[PDB]
Amino acid sequence: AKEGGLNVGQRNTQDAMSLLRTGDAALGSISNILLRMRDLATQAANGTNNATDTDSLDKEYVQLKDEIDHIAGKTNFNGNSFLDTTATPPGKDIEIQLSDASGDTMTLKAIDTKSLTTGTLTNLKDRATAETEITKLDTAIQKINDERATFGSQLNRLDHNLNNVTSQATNMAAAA
Repeated sequence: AKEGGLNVGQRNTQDAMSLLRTGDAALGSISNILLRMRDLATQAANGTNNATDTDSLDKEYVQLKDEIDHIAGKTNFNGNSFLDTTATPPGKDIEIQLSDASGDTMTLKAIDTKSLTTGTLTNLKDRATAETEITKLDTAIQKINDERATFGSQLNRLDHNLNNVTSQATNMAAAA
């Protein structure tokens, strides 16, 4: 159901929780790919690879970059590609009205996953480039960890709202 355009009620909250689980799992896949990319970059920066091995590491690394972009574009809730605000059509925020909470609204914010990950990365075409990729990969791993933390926290918050669960944090926030 809606109330002045805004989405309300238990089933709507469940839908949003489903979007959050989808987003977290997709960002989890992206994080695991970034870890594999970090391993490849570390190997390639090492100094010790010939022409063929340099090429094979670079090929796999670039394939993994493309896989991140694929996941970023394909992930959706009901056709909304919320991990890619640069898509056509762009991912958009999802608004969720909380129940018995004085009209509080949660926004699942759509993000630019590519900008946080592949937009900052290049390739392993040479040893020197591979070395500088490592730092960039560590940065991207941390950014993705924050984005997943956001979705995880929002999921907990919706779970408490939908399931009428009160915790220490609820009791603390009651006065405000």
